[PDB]
Amino acid sequence: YNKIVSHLLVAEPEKIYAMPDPTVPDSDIKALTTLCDLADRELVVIIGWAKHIPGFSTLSLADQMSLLQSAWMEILILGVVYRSLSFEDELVYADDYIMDEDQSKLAGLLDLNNAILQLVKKYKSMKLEKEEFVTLKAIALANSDSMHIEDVEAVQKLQDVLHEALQDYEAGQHMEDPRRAGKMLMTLPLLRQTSTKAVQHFYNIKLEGKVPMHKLFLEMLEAK
Amino acid sequence: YNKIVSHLLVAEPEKIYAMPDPTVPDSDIKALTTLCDLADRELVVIIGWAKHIPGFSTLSLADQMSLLQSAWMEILILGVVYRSLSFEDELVYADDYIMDEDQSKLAGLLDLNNAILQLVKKYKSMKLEKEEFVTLKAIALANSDSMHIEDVEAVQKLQDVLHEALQDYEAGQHMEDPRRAGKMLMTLPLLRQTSTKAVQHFYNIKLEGKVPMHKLFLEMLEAK
Ligand SMILES: CC(c1ccc(O)cc1)c1ccc(O)cc1
Ligand SMILES: CC(c1ccc(O)cc1)c1ccc(O)cc1
Repeated sequence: YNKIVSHLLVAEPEKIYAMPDPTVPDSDIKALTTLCDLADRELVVIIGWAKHIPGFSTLSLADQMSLLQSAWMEILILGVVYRSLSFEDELVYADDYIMDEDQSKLAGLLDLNNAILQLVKKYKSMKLEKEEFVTLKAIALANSDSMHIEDVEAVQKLQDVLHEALQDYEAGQHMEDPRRAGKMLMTLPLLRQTSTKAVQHFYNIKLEGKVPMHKLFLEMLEAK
Repeated sequence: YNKIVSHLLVAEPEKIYAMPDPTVPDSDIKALTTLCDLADRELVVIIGWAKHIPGFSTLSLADQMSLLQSAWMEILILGVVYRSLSFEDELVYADDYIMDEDQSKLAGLLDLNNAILQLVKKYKSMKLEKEEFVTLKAIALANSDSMHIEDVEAVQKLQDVLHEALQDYEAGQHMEDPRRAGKMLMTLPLLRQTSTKAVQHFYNIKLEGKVPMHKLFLEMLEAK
């Protein structure tokens, strides 16, 4: 089928471990530290992945940064959503960090994780494929609505290249549902809503000053 | 062309006036009172409009209410966006209530209105048509992601009926851009983001207790 889709598949990064500190007693502070630490190392891996997206690295450095600073949380959330598709009421942040409802309550994340679980429920019934996940991830990046884009036309062309790939993939692979591509695009609003709430939540955590955060994660929180 | 699109066009409600009280001195409280008063009367008109959407009134009353309680602010915002397309850096809440940048600052709405203006900018370059506006309004309602839907399959069928109409309209009317339907769907995330921020903002205003609000507007704020 589609080459952009095959290319995004081979560019998909390897999963990384959360590695919660086994010597630290369980608390909300430990869980939030673990999660922000994981997100920080995933953000490095995300920056490297985006350079494989056709056309992304030919944008100016400021434009590459604007897109990432708008989309980082959507990309992170789509990741845990996809890793969670075969589970039931659990969120697979990492193979060694799977959160159930009780752990979400203790971390103060019950409402945010419930919204992530709603994204999971929708993608399960739609039988979301890996091919579709990596394409939506790239589209989320290109369609992130940064207020600060220099070359608007070039960003809009990146959006069109990825949308075409999604259309081409669905036309060849899902002839039983000629509207599957649009259904996939219609999942993006709930992803944007959940990411908007998540960024504000962790920005509040940053202001309370009880959870240490690393440099890149703080940079992504401050850009917003 | 498409009958659903023609039907939504004739079902479009008449514009109403904001009628700011000419005896009241200008303040943030007056502007916010005017805006919430307008929104309250528009919400009544929106409930009546939705009964014209094919299939909507055959949903149970609880399901009709769930969709409206999720989408009300998106529908309101899409309205002012569309009324503003021929203007420059101004938001046409009503023919007698057009807000420029200075008035937004004084009302404490500078950041929210700037995001609404970003929606306007995108739809201007895309040359959004009235046919496309009324269809996206209906799709926003059907795709509002309520957590409380009883008949999930029936809501999903409503989504498919409206998506089909958008696809059919664009295929016949915009043969020069075979991906215009998807481009239109890809504007929905920024609309959902802006509405999420707007609801939280006016919920905070409700808690401060200095701006009187009417019954329906309060009901829509409390459901969230
Ligand atoms: C930012 C963090 C997060 C945790 C719980 C939320 O409800 C929202 C966000 C996170 C970390 C690593 C990921 O792979 C994905 C998300
Ligand atoms: C809720 C109110 C509003 C004002 C300013 C905002 O930035 C966001 C929302 C509003 C009232 C009437 C409308 O037709 C549309 C919106």
